[PDB]
Amino acid sequence: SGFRKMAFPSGKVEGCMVQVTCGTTTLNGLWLDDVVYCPRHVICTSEDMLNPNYEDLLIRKSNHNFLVQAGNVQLRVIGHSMQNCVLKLKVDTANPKTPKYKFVRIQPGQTFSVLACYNGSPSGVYQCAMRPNFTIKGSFLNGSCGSVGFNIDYDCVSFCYMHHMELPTGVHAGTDLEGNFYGPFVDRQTAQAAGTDTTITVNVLAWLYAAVINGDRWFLNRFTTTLNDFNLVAMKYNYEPLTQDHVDILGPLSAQTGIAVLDMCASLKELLQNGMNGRTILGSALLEDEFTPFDVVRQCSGVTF
Amino acid sequence: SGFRKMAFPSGKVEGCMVQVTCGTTTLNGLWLDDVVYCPRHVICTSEDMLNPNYEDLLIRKSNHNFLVQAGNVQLRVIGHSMQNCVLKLKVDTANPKTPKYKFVRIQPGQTFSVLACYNGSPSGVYQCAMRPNFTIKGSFLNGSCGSVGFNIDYDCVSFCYMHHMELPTGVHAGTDLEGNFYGPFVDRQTAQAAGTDTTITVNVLAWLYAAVINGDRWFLNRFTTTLNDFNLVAMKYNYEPLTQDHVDILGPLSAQTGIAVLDMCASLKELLQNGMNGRTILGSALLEDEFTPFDVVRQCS
Ligand SMILES: O=C1C[C@@H](C(=O)Nc2cncc3ccccc23)c2cc(Cl)ccc2N1
Ligand SMILES: O=C1C[C@@H](C(=O)Nc2cncc3ccccc23)c2cc(Cl)ccc2N1
Ligand SMILES: [Cl-]
Ligand SMILES: [Cl-]
Ligand SMILES: [Cl-]
Repeated sequence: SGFRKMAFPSGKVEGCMVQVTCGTTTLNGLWLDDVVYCPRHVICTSEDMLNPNYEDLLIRKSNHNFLVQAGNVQLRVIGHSMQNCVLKLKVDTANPKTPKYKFVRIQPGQTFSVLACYNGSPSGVYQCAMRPNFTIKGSFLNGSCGSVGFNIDYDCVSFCYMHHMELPTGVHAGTDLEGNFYGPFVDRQTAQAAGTDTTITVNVLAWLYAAVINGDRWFLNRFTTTLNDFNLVAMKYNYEPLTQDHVDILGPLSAQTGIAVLDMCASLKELLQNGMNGRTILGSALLEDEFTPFDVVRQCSGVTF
Repeated sequence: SGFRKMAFPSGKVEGCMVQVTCGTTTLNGLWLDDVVYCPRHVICTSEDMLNPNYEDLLIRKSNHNFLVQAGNVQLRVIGHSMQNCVLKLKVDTANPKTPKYKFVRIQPGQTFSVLACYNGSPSGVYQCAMRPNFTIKGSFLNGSCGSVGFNIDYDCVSFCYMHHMELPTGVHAGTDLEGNFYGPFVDRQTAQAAGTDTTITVNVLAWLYAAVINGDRWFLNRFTTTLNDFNLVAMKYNYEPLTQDHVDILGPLSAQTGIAVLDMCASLKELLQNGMNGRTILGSALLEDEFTPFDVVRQCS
């Protein structure tokens, strides 16, 4: 019993975190095989950030300008190239702790674990979701750039996020490990704002199934709904549309609890229109949307890595 | 910016997790140097669990009755002893991945990270707190026994909890790494129940200071309170008493935000009276109590 916001064990990623220093800027790098990946803005001064020409800034750098520190050992940089908003520093040594890995780009609503790092040293691990507006509500301070987001599928780490910046609202923006930003953001010190956020509907439904699995049924009702009527209601409350794919994905949870997906949608509709009336669900007074259907099944079945 | 429930990176603990089997029972063990620590109830059958005499059950065991698996390698048990509710299995190999570590017994309100494990394999990491009633609101299934709670300070792992059981309300009970239970619990299937749980007041105040540090002031008011009037009001909402120790502990956060502790206590009294009126504090519609003053300072600017 119990249901917690749970991150993947971070050990496989911790063995990859390094410190990258270029001039006065110090941030985190991800050392996999003989390449260190880090945000390309490590080459910028605070003035350069206003309007950077990364190709021009990078062409002026030599391999020795990048100091890469792995624990208390200096890695020698033997090459450097840029791929989108990520800088790839070729090093002479393959990371002996390199896990089986892949670079994957995730979709909004998908969750991942963040290993927050400062000076190449892991400080904490937390779970979060890629919001529908492509930001992450992370917890990051200055020096956290280059911290990564990941999932573990069997013994393979899928790196999906690299931290680049904080927007004025305190939410965060970053890229996949190929340097493509999630969202309409650019790596420049300029006026940028996240779009209006929405709630991840399929994830709320998954969390309602987790509450039922854990013994909370007060919100269940005798009613069902159509997918079209539910989406009309859900659109009114800034909830993401629920697709037939989402309904299919919730199939196993529906079969385990005996509550059809459109039956759970009727519970959700009532919760949106009437609130919780002083009650909580899994210790929360708000509908939680940062657990996917897969996360719920994984936690309520004890999958290991 | 931002404020998340954040666990310590679990790598240093993952390299210590092993599977311990005694007959038909399989649970997790913590392998540090040449000793594997695990709940003593690994020697019990489901029958034994009502009134087990652990000394009597253990005396009938030999070293070769305990199967310890570290990854895909079987460790050889060369000795066994019981210390309180923990079984210590001496093995013939020191764990090469043993971090710098310590065993610490924590007090209610303290937080720690849990590395939930099944069959010696880590499944997930989460953050929790030792409740005032000495239970933890964990997320654990059958086979999770032996999973540990820890904190990391500098490069040293302070092990503070080992999971032993689930109470009928779905909350969890366990021991420190010396095998002493937290709370009035016993490692028996006898009818046991947690005492009425209360909110960790000092932690709620710390989290209100975190909200102020992160730019949220809507809940502040022009009032102050005496510590005794605060406690009289707080107890009515099942909040733990706030001691002068707690007030002292909140000193640094009070100095950083410019809000005196008793001034923040008056905001808390008002929040308990009014609720949040559709507002949130750090993305939460409830008052959060699983962040200590130490956690807030570590995480916040
Ligand atoms: O001031 C900056 C630095 C950097 C950035 O956002 N870094 C941070 C990242 N995360 C949490 C932070 C908290 C507090 C201060 C900085 C933080 C940056 C990177 C880029 Cl790509 C564009 C602009 C900027 N502006
Ligand atoms: O049924 C039991 C087994 C064990 C225990 O609680 N195990 C678990 C531990 N954690 C989460 C569980 C979830 C679901 C089922 C079991 C769980 C135990 C240990 C002891 Cl010391 C005393 C009594 C028991 N009774
Ligand atoms: Cl609601
Ligand atoms: Cl599924
Ligand atoms: Cl303590």
